[PDB]
Amino acid sequence: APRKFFVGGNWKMNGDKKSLGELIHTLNGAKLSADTEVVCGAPSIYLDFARQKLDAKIGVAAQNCYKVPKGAFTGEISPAMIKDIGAAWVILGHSERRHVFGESDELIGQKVAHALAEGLGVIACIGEKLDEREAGITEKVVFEQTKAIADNVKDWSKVVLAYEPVWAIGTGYSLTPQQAQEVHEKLRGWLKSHVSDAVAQSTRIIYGGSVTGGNCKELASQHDVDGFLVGGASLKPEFVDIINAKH
Amino acid sequence: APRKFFVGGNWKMNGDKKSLGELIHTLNGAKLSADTEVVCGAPSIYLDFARQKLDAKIGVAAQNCYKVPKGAFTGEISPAMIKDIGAAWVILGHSERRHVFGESDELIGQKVAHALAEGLGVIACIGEKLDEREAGITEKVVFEQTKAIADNVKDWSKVVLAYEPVWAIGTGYSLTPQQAQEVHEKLRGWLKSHVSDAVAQSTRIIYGGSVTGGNCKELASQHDVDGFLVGGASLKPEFVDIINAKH
Repeated sequence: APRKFFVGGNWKMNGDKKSLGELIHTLNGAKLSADTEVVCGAPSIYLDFARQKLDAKIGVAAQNCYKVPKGAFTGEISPAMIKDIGAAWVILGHSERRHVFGESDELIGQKVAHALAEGLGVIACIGEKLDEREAGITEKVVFEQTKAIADNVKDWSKVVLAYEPVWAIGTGYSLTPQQAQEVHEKLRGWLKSHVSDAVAQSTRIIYGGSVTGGNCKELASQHDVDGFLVGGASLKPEFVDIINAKH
Repeated sequence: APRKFFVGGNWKMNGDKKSLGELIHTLNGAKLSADTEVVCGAPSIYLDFARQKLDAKIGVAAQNCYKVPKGAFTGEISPAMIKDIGAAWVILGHSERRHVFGESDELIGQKVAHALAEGLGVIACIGEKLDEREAGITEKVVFEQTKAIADNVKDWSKVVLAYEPVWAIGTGYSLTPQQAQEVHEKLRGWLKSHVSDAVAQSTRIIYGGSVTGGNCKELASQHDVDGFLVGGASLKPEFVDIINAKH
């Protein structure tokens, strides 16, 4: 029953073979609680390298992929490829995809469906913009986004939901345990009414947005927060402390 | 003086380590004219592998990249990383990038400025849609696109221009020698007046769009056609014949 604590580190567009080699080496030797399910999202160009060097017990995620195994889509990679170099995860719908690169709710949905069908795990990301929180429609927005994802999920066994206030990524500012809980509580209440009780109880909803070693203990303490999507801090040694938020 | 024949093979979103390893092993063995400058665009996830396996004498290109070395751009790779695995080329502004992934003239122009500054070569792509060619405005559109590129090029020595009628990609239909020449002649003419005669006389303008082993001899024979950007045929054995289009 109990939802296994889940921490993904999203390196974004960072590192080279040597810098990432050192990051991975530290992580492999770090004292980590076995309690935590760790996944590292590597730049596409280093996915094969990352999977080779990381301990088999730490997962590897592509930071994005497309919705078909092959085709005339210059610049894109597919789940078939991600599988081919031994990774088992993809991050889809990240805020930067949606808002920097105009990836639509409808497209993220198609991508989720294909990724799951090909046997990847999906970290599906949702989140409201600052103007959206200003007008008071956070719930309305993340429900919308979650629905586009959920329409395309037959089986939640290999999905993790990452809630990430867009306005909290990379800025100095995270939500605070209570604010976070209010939205994670809502997303789970949504999976309750729109999917099933068993899915709401077993599906991990994780918070991202300026997570640090200094603020994670308190966030993880919240009942409906099952872990983190970690941006900046995933490049640093304190990623270890965030993996251990609960211990 | 004479502009060296350039043939790039854009594998698009295709292959795995085994299929791409076989394609590569054939190409390394094939009887190819030294005459020709060959570059293969591999999926980002296989760039390192591709460069390792391909003979040094054949170039490798990323099929896309972003416009800063590092940063919060989930899913992107930079010239820095492309360099870091030993590749020296990037394809920018591919039809699929502009019209499937919405990439603007201004962004492409930014990417070109950055890739060149970081010491990659660029295959910069331009091309008109079927509906734009119907309205008689092929000239206007490829000029528009080339200006966005040329505004951002201080040095043309490592740029190659690829003209690729969008509607001709992946369909059964290429332009025919005459229709292609009309455009290449015109694009050179634009470089002549907008940049210089020495840039116009030294810069390679290559054609893409359903180039096969069966039609390439005739296309390459045209005076202002300096090579090919090759899609589907690049996966096949007949890529060799296209590299050999002049002999």
